[PDB]
Amino acid sequence: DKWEMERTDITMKHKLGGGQYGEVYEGVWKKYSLTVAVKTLKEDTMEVEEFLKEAAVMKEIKHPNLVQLLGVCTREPPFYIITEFMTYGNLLDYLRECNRQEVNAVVLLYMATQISSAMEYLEKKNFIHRDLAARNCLVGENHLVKVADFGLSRLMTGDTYTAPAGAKFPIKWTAPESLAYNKFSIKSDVWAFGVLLWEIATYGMSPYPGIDLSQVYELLEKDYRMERPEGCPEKVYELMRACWQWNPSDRPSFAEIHQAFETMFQESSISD
Ligand SMILES: Cn1c(=O)c(-c2c(Cl)cccc2Cl)cc2cnc(Nc3cccc(CO)c3)nc21
Repeated sequence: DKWEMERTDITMKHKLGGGQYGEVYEGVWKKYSLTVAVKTLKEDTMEVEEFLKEAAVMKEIKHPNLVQLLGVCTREPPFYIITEFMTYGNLLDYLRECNRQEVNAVVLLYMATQISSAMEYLEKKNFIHRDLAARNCLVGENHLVKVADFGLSRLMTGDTYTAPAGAKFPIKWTAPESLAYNKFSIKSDVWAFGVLLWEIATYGMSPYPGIDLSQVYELLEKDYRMERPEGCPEKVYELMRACWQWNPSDRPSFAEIHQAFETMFQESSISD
């Protein structure tokens, strides 16, 4: 296993995420004097075999906008998943604390384009992300954004899977078919992407402000959708609305979404 490395090849420096991502640390890959991120399996939380499968999936991921795997420690506990380290943390906190004069309109477009590229890649590689949201996107220097990939599941593109009963998902980012029947497909990620676009346009505001979680589904079925955020370009809002079509088959593919954003980003750049 060319990915396998000895636990002693890495040294832990600081704990990360405040615990919101589980047991994650900022470490050092000694040989290369390289700062890395290290995820360890939190006993009594996720099942070991599922943890190891995520590691297996990451070995197959190679895209500029998906967190890159660097190595794994799977022989014996503690199990480790080592990846590149993103300097600025998650996109949600980044947007909430940034200088909006720097992180302006073209930058928001740039970030959406990068995320859509990552999702287009997953769509082509038979993967879905179980929780696409700003909280799971990481930021690096120069507004580089990479989608975290620990939450990836193997699912043939176009197919649907049914989650266990009692499964708890982020209601405000969850597609209708998931809320009602626990059904998920790549189109469910498209719906989530629309909510993510809203998070970006509002610089990290919470979705459906003030709306009780228990009534989100009842509102969605009657065609209620979040309003266009102040400052949000019409074309981008139109894409959000397309992502939120009730019928999953009516939602655009990430290939189409990425093309749309790439075009807007180019035209916007040509207006330098
Ligand atoms: C929190 N987190 C992860 O869970 C993974 C990761 C791992 Cl270790 C294994 C598998 C999949 C992933 Cl996405 C990679 C990763 C890379 N960079 C960062 N940077 C980061 C996070 C929080 C705060 C700050 C700033 O102090 C900087 N945080 C990261």
